[PDB]
Amino acid sequence: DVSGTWYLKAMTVNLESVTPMTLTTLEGGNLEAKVTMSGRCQEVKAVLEKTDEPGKYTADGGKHVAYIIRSHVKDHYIFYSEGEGKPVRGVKLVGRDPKNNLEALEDFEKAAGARGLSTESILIPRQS
Ligand SMILES: [Cl-]
Ligand SMILES: [Cl-]
Ligand SMILES: [Zn+2]
Ligand SMILES: [Zn+2]
Ligand SMILES: [Zn+2]
Repeated sequence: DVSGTWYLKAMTVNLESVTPMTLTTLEGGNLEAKVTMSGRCQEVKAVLEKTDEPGKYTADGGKHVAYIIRSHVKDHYIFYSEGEGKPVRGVKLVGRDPKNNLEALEDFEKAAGARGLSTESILIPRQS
């Protein structure tokens, strides 16, 4: 399932790069996404609303759409999101291990090229 704590391994190219993110399934199929982030150290939570289409969720009042895409590598997923002052979109590779082993990058690369993002720069976190 997609619930768990997910650590960012690679992203196409701040705020967007906060890691890890924890996803909890809510009654009805929606998900809560939560991270910890001028001031105090604080948890920040948001609901991803399930749609009628498998793997597709919406957020921020419908202005954000997130797709959860399977990886061939166990305990990894790819997240593809489209959002908005200008329109923005990007692909993230995530996994359950805190250590970044960069062993699922082929699928990240393929997901990006399938969506017209094959020339964007990639950001690789080393630490949370
Ligand atoms: Cl990994
Ligand atoms: Cl990886
Ligand atoms: Zn759709
Ligand atoms: Zn990995
Ligand atoms: Zn693959």
